[PDB]
Order: sequence, then structure tokens, then C-alpha cells
Amino acid sequence: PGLMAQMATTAAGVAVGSAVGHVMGSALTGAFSG
Amino acid sequence: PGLMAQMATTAAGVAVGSAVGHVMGSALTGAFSG
Amino acid sequence: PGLMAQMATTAAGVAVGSAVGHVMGSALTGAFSG
Amino acid sequence: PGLMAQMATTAAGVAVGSAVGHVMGSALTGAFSG
Amino acid sequence: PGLMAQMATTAAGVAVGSAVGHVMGSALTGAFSG
Amino acid sequence: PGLMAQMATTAAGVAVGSAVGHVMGSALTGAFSG
Repeated sequence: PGLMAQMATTAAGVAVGSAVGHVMGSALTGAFSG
Repeated sequence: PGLMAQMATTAAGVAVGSAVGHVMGSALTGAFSG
Repeated sequence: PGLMAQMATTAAGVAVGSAVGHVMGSALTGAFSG
Repeated sequence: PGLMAQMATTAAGVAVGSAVGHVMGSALTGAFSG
Repeated sequence: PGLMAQMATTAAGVAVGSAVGHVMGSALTGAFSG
Repeated sequence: PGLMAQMATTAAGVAVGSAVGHVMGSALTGAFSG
């Protein structure tokens, strides 16, 4: 395989190119648990 | 295979190119659990 | 295969190019569970 | 005023949660010209 | 004013949570010209 | 004013949480010209 990817992404309180007065973010990730 | 991808994406409180007074975000991810 | 993708996407409280007074978002994802 | 926003947004070739073979996009913006 | 925002946003060839074979994007912005 | 923002944002060939085979992007910005 040219590219194999198993990705677990978590995003909270993300501002991209924005005019935001206040940002709050809480993120939790549990991945690849045996 | 040229590209194999197993992706689990979680987004909360995301502002993109926006004028937001206040942003709140809470995100949780559980992936690839055995 | 040129591109194989198994994607689980969750979005909550997303503002794109918007004028929003207040944004609330809660997202949870469970994927690829054995 | 609580929130005053003058926004000029341009989007071309945008794929959101989609399975697209090929995407082409050309965008131009002229804003707030004196 | 609590929040004053003059925003000029340009997006081309944007893929969000998508399985895309190929993405092409060309974006140009002219803003706040005197 | 609590927050004054004059923003000129340009995005091309942006992939967010996506499985993309190939991404091409060309972006140009001209802002705040006298």
C-alpha cells in the first residue's frame, strides 16, 4: 500500500480565520486501546 | 491500494471565517478499541 | 484500489462564514470498535 | 452594538462530508475598496 | 461595540471530512484597498 | 470597542479531516493597500 493511515482526531474550540470574542475548548481522545 | 485511510474525526465549537461573540466546544473520541 | 477510505466524522456547533452571537457544541464519536 | 460584522465570503470547489472523485475551485474576492 | 469585524474570506479547493481523489484550488483576495 | 478586526483571509487547497489523494493550492492576497 502506498499510504496506510489510521487517524483519530479530536478538535474543540478551534477558530480559523475568525474574529472571536472568547473561545473555550475541551477535548479528550482514547485511541488504539488494547 | 494507493491510499487506505481509516479516520475518526470529532470537531466541536469550530469557527471558520466567522465573527463569533463566544465559542464553546466539548469533544470526545474513542477509536480503534480492541 | 486508488483510494480506500473509511471515515467517521462528527461535527457539532460549527460556524462557517457566519455571524453568530453564541455557539455551543458537543460531539462524541465511537468508531472501529472491535 | 453587541456584534457588528461586515463579511464578504467566497467559496469555490468545497466538499463537506462528501465522496468526490475530483474537485476544482477558483475563487476571487474584492471587498472594502475605497 | 462588543465586537466589530470586517472580514473578507476566500476559500478554494477545500475538503472537510471528505474522501477526495484530487483537489485543485486557486484563490485571490483584494481587500481594504485605499 | 471590545474587539475591532479587519481580516482578509485566503485559503486554497485546504484539506481538513479528509482522505485526499492529491491536493493542489494557489493563493494570493492583496490587502490594506494605500
